[PDB]
Amino acid sequence: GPMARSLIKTDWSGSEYTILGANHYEEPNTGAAAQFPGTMAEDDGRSPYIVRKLRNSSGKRFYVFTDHPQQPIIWNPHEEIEIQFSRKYLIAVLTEFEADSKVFTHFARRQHR
Ligand SMILES: [Mg+2]
Ligand SMILES: [Mg+2]
Repeated sequence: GPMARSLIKTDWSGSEYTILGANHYEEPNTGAAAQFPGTMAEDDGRSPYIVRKLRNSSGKRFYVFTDHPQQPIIWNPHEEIEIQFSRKYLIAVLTEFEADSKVFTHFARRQHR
């Protein structure tokens, strides 16, 4: 795939998890099959976050985790939202069911193994 992608799909204990990097890029209006199109970030050093404005280009409803403990946010099909990726992690964990944010820690640990 192109270098611009930063996206992993994996199965864990019977459910699928999408791990989205804060540096994922798919150009809006790409002719390729797109999943999370949107421009590159707001990167303000005064902020503990990097913000990405992305569209969910699918028929999936996601619960999105960027830290733990946290209540997830909900990302419906075709909607454009701003995700606040934490500078600590620079990933978001996406699931199609309401998981507990402890799932985030599982992937955060694995990122640096
Ligand atoms: Mg890449
Ligand atoms: Mg925390």
